[PDB]
Amino acid sequence: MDIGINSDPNSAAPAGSIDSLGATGWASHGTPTTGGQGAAAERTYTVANRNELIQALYGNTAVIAPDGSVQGTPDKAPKVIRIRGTIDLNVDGQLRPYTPDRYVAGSCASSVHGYASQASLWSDYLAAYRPGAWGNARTVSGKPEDARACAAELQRRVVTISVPDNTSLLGIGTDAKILHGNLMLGTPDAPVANIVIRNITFEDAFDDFPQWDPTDSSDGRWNSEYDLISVAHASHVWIDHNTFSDGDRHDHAFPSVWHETVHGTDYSGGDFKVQHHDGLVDVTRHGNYVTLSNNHFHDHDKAFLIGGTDVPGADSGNPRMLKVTFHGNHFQNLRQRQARVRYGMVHLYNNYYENTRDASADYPWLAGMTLGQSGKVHAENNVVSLAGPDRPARPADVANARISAARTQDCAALFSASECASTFYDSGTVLNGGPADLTAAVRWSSALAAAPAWKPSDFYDYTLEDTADLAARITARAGAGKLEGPA
Amino acid sequence: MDIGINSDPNSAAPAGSIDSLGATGWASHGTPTTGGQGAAAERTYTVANRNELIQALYGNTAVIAPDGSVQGTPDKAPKVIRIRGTIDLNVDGQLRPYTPDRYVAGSCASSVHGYASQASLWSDYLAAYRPGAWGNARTVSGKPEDARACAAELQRRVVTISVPDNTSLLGIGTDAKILHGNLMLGTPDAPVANIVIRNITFEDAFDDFPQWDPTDSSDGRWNSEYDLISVAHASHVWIDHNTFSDGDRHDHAFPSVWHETVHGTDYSGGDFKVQHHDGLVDVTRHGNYVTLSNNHFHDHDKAFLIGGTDVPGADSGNPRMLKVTFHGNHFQNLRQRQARVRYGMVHLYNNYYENTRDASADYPWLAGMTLGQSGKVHAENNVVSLAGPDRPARPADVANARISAARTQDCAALFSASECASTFYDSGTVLNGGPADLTAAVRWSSALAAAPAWKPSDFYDYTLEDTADLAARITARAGAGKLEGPAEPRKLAAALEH
Ligand SMILES: [Ca+2]
Ligand SMILES: [Ca+2]
Repeated sequence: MDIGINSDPNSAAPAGSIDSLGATGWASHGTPTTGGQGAAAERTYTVANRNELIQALYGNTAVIAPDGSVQGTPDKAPKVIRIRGTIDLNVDGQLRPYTPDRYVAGSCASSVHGYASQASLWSDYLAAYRPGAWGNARTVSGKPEDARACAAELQRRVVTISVPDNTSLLGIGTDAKILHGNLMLGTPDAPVANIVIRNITFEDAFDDFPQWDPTDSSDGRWNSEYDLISVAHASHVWIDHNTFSDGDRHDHAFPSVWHETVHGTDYSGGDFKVQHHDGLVDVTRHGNYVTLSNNHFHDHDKAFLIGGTDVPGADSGNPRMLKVTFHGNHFQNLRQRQARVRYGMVHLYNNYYENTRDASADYPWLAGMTLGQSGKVHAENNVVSLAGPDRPARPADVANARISAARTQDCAALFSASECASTFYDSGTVLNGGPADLTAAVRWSSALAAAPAWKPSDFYDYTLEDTADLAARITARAGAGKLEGPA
Repeated sequence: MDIGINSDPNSAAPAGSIDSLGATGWASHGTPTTGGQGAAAERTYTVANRNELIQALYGNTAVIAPDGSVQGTPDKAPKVIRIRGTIDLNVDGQLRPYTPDRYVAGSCASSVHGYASQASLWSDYLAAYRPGAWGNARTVSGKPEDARACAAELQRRVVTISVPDNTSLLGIGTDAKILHGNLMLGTPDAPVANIVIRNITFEDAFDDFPQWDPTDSSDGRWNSEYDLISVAHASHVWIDHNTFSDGDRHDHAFPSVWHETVHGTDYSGGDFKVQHHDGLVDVTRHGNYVTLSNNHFHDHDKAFLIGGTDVPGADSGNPRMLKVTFHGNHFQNLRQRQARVRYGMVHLYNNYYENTRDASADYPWLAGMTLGQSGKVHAENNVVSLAGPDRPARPADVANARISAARTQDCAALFSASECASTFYDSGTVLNGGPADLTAAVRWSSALAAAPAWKPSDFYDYTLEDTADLAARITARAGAGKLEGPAEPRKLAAALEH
């Protein structure tokens, strides 16, 4: 070989060079994840905008309408799709970006409901639905809600991108980004399998038309519809060396818009913020065999919903689904659901959590790992740096439980006693430089938590790194822009 | 004490122990700046929220109303105020975070003008004042503007904090923060002297009620009112080892809300972004003898306005004021005004500027140092790393001039010809690894720039570091979280129990 005298000895891999091999954890269990490895030349694409991305996913069969909406045949053949630069998913069929005003003008919000701007719609929506005008007994209805729903439906059809079988999305270099939308891994009618996503910065899956639900959590909540990645109908998915965050638009910049105080509730409080985000990566329903490795997740509220309902059932509360492995990740400035686990067997090892509890911070820590209904969590050699005022961090800050005895009983009728157990194990947890017994914290949180009856080593091999210098190692190697150097 | 700038980070002072000595540059000239050094024990405080901070500044004489507004007597006696953790300034008298809807509901925006929401006010404001409706021939007026002004006035009275004479604000440890407001060094009714501010991370002085001025720059601009620190009525001020930024609300998140073309102008352009920030540290009017040393300034548009008007005058365009020294700072991801200098004798030495011209960046570089009206700029051994995908950076990207001869002649009648000159000197400037002659660029920018007739070494002693390793040195050593080690964890009463 030949090393040039002016070559850089410390350069990362060439831009555009990574492949799709290397999956670990549950994604590798039983049958391997390979994504689009081996793709024909004609299914090896470099894409730089939403239209090109869609044509790659659809094998050039897509008709992309003027609104950006898609008709075509998703391509199930192996494909390698390299992401060049920034792809804004919130653009129309001519690549012109949407704005909230455009979603109003281009949808039935204007053509049926008469709105001349998003600012007008928003003002009317707040006047109609604020707690002191609408109350909390029923969901919202009427003209401003119908108009919002028109605009939201158009946005859904634009920012949601369906990913088919045997697909690799591989960012190029240090500046591959996918903004403002939601990769959807499978649908009820068309589940998918075998997907690899690497080296991309995902940012700000912003719902421009969040709905107020007066009945949510008794007092009401704003809810949004878009994750960065939704895994509801996909199996064997490897998400590796990506970065995910709320980007330019952090939640505290969109505070409560209510100012009344009624029934003892100060509606200007932060619980009533206008939440424009949903999950980073949510694994629900028949999502299964997913590994999230070596990612940088930061600056976001509700990070990972694993299982979306306490209600046991074959479709949405199934203890045979939702097998997820998290390792080598940096969980930074996340408030909660890191991860929140119902029904699935979830392994978290060698991750680095970093945040503060301070209430004035950008995304104050609320909860770490949550053992939810019939979740089965196994945690090894995770390190947590959790700052905060008043007192030292404690294990109960980092793990808790949310379990219903009634739902466990319902579960046992549909699935077995072992399948319905809610269990938690940890070893090697470090909190602010000292040992932390997360299992004791979980037991304190709920006496319903039971003895673990699975372990991940029975399902896949792995390596546990020591915790001593793990935070530094993860900070240096995790996320997008590490596997390759700049283009 | 004295923590050398190139000392071992492991030898940093114990948390909560740094003092107020070390001022250099113009802040060291005349009666040296000491802040609250030597303060009585009864004027030594540790504060953790807006109410505590105000009581310390006011010597426990403040009455803080439910809305957060303040009455009382700022305390001129020497005081040392240590910042424990994060202080959010955008909160009411109960420490409840404000929202724009609260400001509308709790001000004359609602009680006089009848606005039931921020959404309604904003919708009316855009409808009334967009260029296609209002034009550009006059400033805004009428109901939505008066309602905005009501809400903005209440926010001003909450987020602006008066700092009196002989005050030190000293962050504890590596995580002292002050968010969402504006330290005001002196007020017109009560100017002050002798203030030291160290070891604090300042973020995001955000104005929830920016004003559209149709006449600004002829086509119009959105303008906001809050700096992180304003120095209009203070002399002898040392701002050292702090970090300043727009926090996590970068300007990029708030683009133009206009979508029309009027008189040939595409009003969706970036010129017309809804700017919620103003300066990082602005020194205007009678601000004088200020040194900013060893700070990290990052992620912000208009960084330092030194002198707010071209018009000469004893009040606001006074060439006997505005003496400012900047040294050892990291100026990272700042767009412009780094620094923009009118009227004052301003020395910038051994700073590291770091940015890109890439137009897709959050704060793409527009301008570096500006010789403004009657400014007297002296720049030595500054390093600039200025990237960009389009073309190499040039000296002309790093220094420019904004001078009017008519104003120069007006000035001489109030002051003198020498005091009214606009002058620029540089030596040792490095741009992207090679020397850059900024003075030559300034001369091409304006033929009205004149020969320098002052030098800072006449007024204080200083040693210039070489530029060779300066970028690395400054990156490693500047800002908050360097002077002190981290705070020890707070004790639990449980630890006493065996
Ligand atoms: Ca979701
Ligand atoms: Ca200012």
